[PDB]
Amino acid sequence: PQITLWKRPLVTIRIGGQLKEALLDTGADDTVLEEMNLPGKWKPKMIGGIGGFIKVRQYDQIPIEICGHKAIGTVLVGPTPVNIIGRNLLTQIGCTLNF
Amino acid sequence: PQITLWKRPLVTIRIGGQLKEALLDTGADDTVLEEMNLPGKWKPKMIGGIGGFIKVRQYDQIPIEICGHKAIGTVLVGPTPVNIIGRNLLTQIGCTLNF
Ligand SMILES: Cc1c(O)cccc1C(=O)N[C@@H](CSc1ccccc1)[C@H](O)CN1C[C@H]2CCCC[C@H]2C[C@H]1C(=O)NC(C)(C)C
Repeated sequence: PQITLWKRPLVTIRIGGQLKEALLDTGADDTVLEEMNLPGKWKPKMIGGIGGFIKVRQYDQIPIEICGHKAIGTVLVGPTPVNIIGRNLLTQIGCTLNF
Repeated sequence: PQITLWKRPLVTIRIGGQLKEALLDTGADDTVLEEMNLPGKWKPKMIGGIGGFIKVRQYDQIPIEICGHKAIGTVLVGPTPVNIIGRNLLTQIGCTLNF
């Protein structure tokens, strides 16, 4: 599909077969999800945005479907107010910016 | 153009007759530029991101040419690691997400 930017580009994602609303974010290098108790090993990480750094848990090779398109890769979990789909997964679904 | 996301979507902007690199950021509502002088009145504002809130200066009605496309709108100036072109100006240049 084509998504305009009049509003926040929010789409449904599926992770663990669970559905969430998430922001398609070309300005994020990484995918960052709201606190969730995901199974498996993880590694501590820090990521910086506007305002400073937050601590996140890095989970690798996690399947996640974005607007019906399958993806698998690294997902960071931490205290974000919004689920963020970053470039690592946006490339996997063939997402582009066009003007 | 069509821009893929294997690298950060950085483009050259021209603002106040000066060239800068800025990030095309669909996850940002607002446009936020690194410390710089812009003419005209500004007002103090606060904006929030992943790491928390920052203080910015809000300049309204500011011409910016983004990768050859003209916008005139609100530009926030403050402590950011990267120049960010947000949805307020991405919409003006006809930018969409596509997959
Ligand atoms: C989440 C993330 C990563 O995993 C890796 C790199 C950057 C980011 C990141 O937070 N990037 C942001 C741009 S600000 C930015 C800061 C530093 C470097 C590059 C960009 C997001 O694209 C936009 N970001 C998306 C989103 C992040 C969660 C909080 C709510 C919004 C806040 C919004 C944002 O910050 N908007 C402003 C108007 C304040 C600019």
